[PDB]
Amino acid sequence: MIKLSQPQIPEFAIEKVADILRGGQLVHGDECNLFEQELAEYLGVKHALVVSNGTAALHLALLALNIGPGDAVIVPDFTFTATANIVEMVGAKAIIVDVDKTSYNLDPQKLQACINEWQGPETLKAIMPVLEFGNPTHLNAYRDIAKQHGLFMIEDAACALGASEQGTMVGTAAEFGCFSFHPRATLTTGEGGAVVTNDTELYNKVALLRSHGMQRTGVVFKCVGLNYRLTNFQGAIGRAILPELNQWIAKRRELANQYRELLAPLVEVGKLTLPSIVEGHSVQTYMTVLADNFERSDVIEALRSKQVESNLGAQSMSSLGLFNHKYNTEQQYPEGTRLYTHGLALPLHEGMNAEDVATVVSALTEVLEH
Amino acid sequence: MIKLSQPQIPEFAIEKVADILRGGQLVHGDECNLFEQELAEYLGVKHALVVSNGTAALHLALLALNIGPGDAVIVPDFTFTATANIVEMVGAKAIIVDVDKTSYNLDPQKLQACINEWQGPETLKAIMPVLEFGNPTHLNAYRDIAKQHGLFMIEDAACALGASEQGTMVGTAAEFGCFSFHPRATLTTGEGGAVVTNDTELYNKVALLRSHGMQRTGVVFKCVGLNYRLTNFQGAIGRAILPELNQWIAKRRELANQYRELLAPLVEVGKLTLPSIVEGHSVQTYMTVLADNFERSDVIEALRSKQVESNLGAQSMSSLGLFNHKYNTEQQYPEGTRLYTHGLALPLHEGMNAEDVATVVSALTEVLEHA
Ligand SMILES: CC(=O)N[C@@H]1[C@@H](NC(C)=O)[C@@H](OP(=O)(O)OP(=O)(O)OC[C@H]2O[C@@H](n3ccc(=O)[nH]c3=O)[C@H](O)[C@@H]2O)OC[C@@H]1OCc1c(COP(=O)(O)O)cnc(C)c1O
Ligand SMILES: CC(=O)N[C@@H]1[C@@H](NC(C)=O)[C@@H](OP(=O)(O)OP(=O)(O)OC[C@H]2O[C@@H](n3ccc(=O)[nH]c3=O)[C@H](O)[C@@H]2O)OC[C@@H]1OCc1c(COP(=O)(O)O)cnc(C)c1O
Repeated sequence: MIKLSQPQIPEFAIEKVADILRGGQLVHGDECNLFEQELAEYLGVKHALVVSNGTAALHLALLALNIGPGDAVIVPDFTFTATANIVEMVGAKAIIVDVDKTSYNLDPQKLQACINEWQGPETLKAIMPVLEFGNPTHLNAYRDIAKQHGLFMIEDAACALGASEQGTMVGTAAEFGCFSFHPRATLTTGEGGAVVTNDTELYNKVALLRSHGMQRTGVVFKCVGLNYRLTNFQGAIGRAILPELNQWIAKRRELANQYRELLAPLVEVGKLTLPSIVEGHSVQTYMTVLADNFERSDVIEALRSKQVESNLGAQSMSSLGLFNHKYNTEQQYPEGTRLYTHGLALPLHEGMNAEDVATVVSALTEVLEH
Repeated sequence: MIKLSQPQIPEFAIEKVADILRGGQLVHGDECNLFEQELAEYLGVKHALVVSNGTAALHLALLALNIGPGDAVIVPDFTFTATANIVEMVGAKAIIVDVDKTSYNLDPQKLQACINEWQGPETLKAIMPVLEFGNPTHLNAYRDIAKQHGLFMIEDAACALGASEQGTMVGTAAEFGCFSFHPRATLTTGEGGAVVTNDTELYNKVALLRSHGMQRTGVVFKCVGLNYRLTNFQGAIGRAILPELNQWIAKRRELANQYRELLAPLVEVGKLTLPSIVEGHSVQTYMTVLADNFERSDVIEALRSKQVESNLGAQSMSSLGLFNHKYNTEQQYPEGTRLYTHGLALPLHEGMNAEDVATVVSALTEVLEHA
């Protein structure tokens, strides 16, 4: 099977994990602390904190910003369900705004309209744009819009570590950036994530919330908190991969260019559309959109039988019945709905070569012919 | 240093972790599924779910029971701060009740009185007894009290996997049992935990909440949820240790009796009191209480200089200034406060032998002579 991902953890990292298990510290230790330092340096951001997973990162960002009951946060229609779920979990309401069809990211015009029209009853406190599939498109616009309207911005950069727009590293534009180290995420720790910020007060708050409100001095419990700590052995894995991330992103960009060339016939005859792999895109996922006449579920099944793993890219929040703020049924979300219904992620990861891309395109061509 | 714990992960499990990293599934997979089945069998409970940590287990239990804003949960005064924190995190109020001097567990008579006096304004929905340091004392009474008063019971069994009272395994008495696999917890996965229950509807709810509301026609998102999944390689570690747990607990109980014997001279002259290591205690921590005349922080430091790791056992919730419900401001908590201020955990783990216990007792005797 040509898979959506197939992370290769360096053997020296496996050996380090074994050493840690055999005779090292298991909870967050030197490996996690060094990983944080190295992540911060990589991003050019003041602070990083590693955490249990990318959902945990978003959760902690919301909590550190005192977003909760009585509040609202804008999310894109097209994203993984965690983005909207985690807003609701802290007691806030997820306010859905459509994405644009080119980038698959929160549409800045529709975002402006939502903010402009907002009059409560909840207090609109934040935007949570997703840099979907590694696409940084609109990063700086989101920052500008948040600043214009006095909103916090939490980047859901789950799939976008290493991406950048116009000199701004994704995750670093405003209050918080949140990353995932799920096995689809290029840098993986099995489960894992990170919260980054340039604001030391926010860093200190997240550090408390991550581990029971504990401040080292002996230990003082400063506030109520959670446990979202990453193990030291997970940290070891991640920091072993980080020095390779740029090379892996470069490889993914080359593979994407191969897809762009090989898929042009299918585009020209109208059977699908391509993602727009802009400068700074980290190519975490390569999602096409099939023409309406194809049943996407049947295409996935047929590709599986031809040893190609494919899937939808992400969900349409408005389609799920979970985010029932009044705003969310005042208009339709045609772009996110199209991407949810017709989107098709094709394998693209650093373990593939150009021949593997040709294999996938051959299989897809065959399936869409018959 | 003789340490509070020193987990020995079997080499075969390290090899399995390596195999998983090299060529296996990293997210919750067959190892986690088998671990759940084996945990449930070990406990004689219908269902188990492994999760990121013991705090996550408590969190999910609260959420699955719809405990949140407007509600209240009773917690013991003496516990790790997570117990009371996680109640507050879901929007409920932690209502503190003192512990027993002897067992260090929630005092059933003081529990009864708190429930009797409760008249709001919040809705009192649950008790969250802690089986502290692996002590099962009062497990069945907590169940009986919860049933008598129409309350849910969530066992904070973070430190008590393998403990039992009167034939009931800790974690299995009522709605939920919550365990930790932190490195002090005998069975460790570095970080990890488990939620257990006999109620299939509660099981299904927690499984949804643990992974984004996902139900596997294809995936449906049934409800809003979190990510508290344990990795497949953490699951592999935990299920490798579980078959050893009873033997490790038996070893710990042997060591506890060595402490009891050797510490007797200090007890006799009033320098400290001992824990009561009852039948069914899993001996996750061995916590003494120093006499008031000792500065515990100084004892800890002196012991460290003599290659003995020691610490307080747990915190006093009423002492922290975090749990400010009216009830907690009016009630007094002398027992939990004493255990917080004067408790001293001494190393006790399955990697120690009798010689090591003697070493610790020698060092403590020396320190308390020169204090
Ligand atoms: C774009 C993408 O990668 N989405 C993933 C999402 N998948 C779908 C179909 O929705 C969903 O993945 P999942 O459905 O669980 O798995 P999958 O998409 O079917 O991937 C399976 C494939 O991935 C590979 N894989 C697998 C395991 C593993 O251990 N070895 C491995 O190789 C292998 O090829 C598998 O067949 O969640 C992860 C990813 O999303 C998480 C996420 C989050 C939350 O972050 P975390 O809490 O850290 O997860 C926030 N915010 C955004 C915008 C997010 O995208
Ligand atoms: C009794 C006990 O073991 N308490 C731990 C608690 N410690 C203190 C002093 O409060 C506290 O530990 P900590 O203060 O961080 O560390 P420590 O007590 O000083 O232990 C350090 C020693 O432990 C050993 N250790 C360490 C790492 C590690 O990787 N290798 C290792 O060997 C080693 O000897 C270290 O020096 O948290 C864990 C434990 O409590 C968690 C817990 C929870 C929450 O569960 P989780 O979310 O899974 O944690 C709920 N509910 C209850 C009733 C709980 O007790």
